[PDB]
Parts: sequence; C-alpha cells; structure tokens
Amino acid sequence: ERDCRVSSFRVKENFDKARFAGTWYAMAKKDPEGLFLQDNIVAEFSVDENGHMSATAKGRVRLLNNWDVCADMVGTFTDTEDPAKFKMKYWGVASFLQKGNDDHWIIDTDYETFAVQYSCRLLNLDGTCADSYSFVFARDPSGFSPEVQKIVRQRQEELCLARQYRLIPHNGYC
Ligand SMILES: CC1=C(/C=C/C(C)=C/C=C/C(C)=C/C(=O)Nc2ccc(O)cc2)C(C)(C)CCC1
Repeated sequence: ERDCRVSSFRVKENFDKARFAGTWYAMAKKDPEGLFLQDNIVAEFSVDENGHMSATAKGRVRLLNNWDVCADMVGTFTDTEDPAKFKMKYWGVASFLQKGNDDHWIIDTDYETFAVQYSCRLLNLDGTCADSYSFVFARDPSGFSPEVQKIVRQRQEELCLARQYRLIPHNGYC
C-alpha cells in the first residue's frame, strides 16, 4: 500500500529556517553507502540576513585506515521550490574529508524538540531510493519523551527506513 517513491515522501510544511537554527544533537541514524560520520555528531545551523542557511557538523570518523579522528564539516544550502528541500554543498576543514553535494530534506520537526532529516544519493529506475541517509536529531542530548518517539517512529516508516537506524553515542570524543 504505502509508496516508497522518493517523490511521494512528505516533508515539513512551511518550513521555517530561523526557528530551525541552533544546536542539533544526532541521536540516531541510518547510514548511506561508504564513508560516513560515526558517532559524537552535533550540528549547528545558522541563517544570514539574505535568508540563506549554512551549517557546521562535528563527529568522529574512523579512517579506512582505522584512524580515529574528528571531522569539522561545513555545508551551505541552496533553496528550492519547496521550502523544506535543499541542495547541500559540503566540505571538511581538513582536505582529506569528503566533499560533495546532497539533497537535504526536512521531513518533520517541531523546531523545539526534534528533527527528522533525509537524503537520497541515488534513485533506482523505479523512483525508490537506492542509497540513502537519514538523521534523527534532538535539541537536548537526553532525548525525547515517549510521545515524541512515537511520532519519529511513524516518519521513519513513512520513509521506508523503519528498523534501519542505529542509536548514536555521545561521549565527548570530538
Ligand atoms: C555538513 C553537515 C551535514 C552533512 C555532513 C556529511 C554527510 C558529512 C560526511 C563526512 C564524511 C563521510 C567523512 C568521511 O569522509 N569519513 C572518512 C573515513 C575514512 C577516511 O579514510 C576518510 C574519511 C549534515 C547532514 C550532518 C547537517 C548539515 C551539516
């Protein structure tokens, strides 16, 4: 019954970039293929006077060589015709960090407690997603009550990613 076509996914209605600024802690995540961010991830969103949006992220990375380091990443977002879907350019302070450009959709958020984000880096010929990433973010590193949980569990199912997220740890590494 429920479709897994990226184009049919709902996103956050009348998304407000400014109530979205501030510190977001990653509590859970579904990784994409390849190299990614491990744990201890925290993002910081800002908006300038022109209504832009940028962000900086920190997290631990395990190099393919099993190096334990802490990435400082930067991303600039470009607006689209849908206030909740952005094109994100990103890079790291250290050149060895991945550079790239990903779709950045705001699935759901209450601006005050939680956020559900998602990116599909590759579409299968059917319109479903072949390689995706999604973050569950919290304003507070102690979490969400049981009722906010229930809402996040439902959006996850809606993105056809239910059961695929792992809890992310925060231990002060970076
Ligand atoms: C900017 C940031 C976003 C996305 C960041 C991404 C998705 C970072 C990826 C970094 C990686 C994947 C580094 C890596 O490239 N890790 C390694 C591993 C091993 C190695 O040898 C080199 C690098 C997002 C959504 C959080 C919030 C908006 C700000």
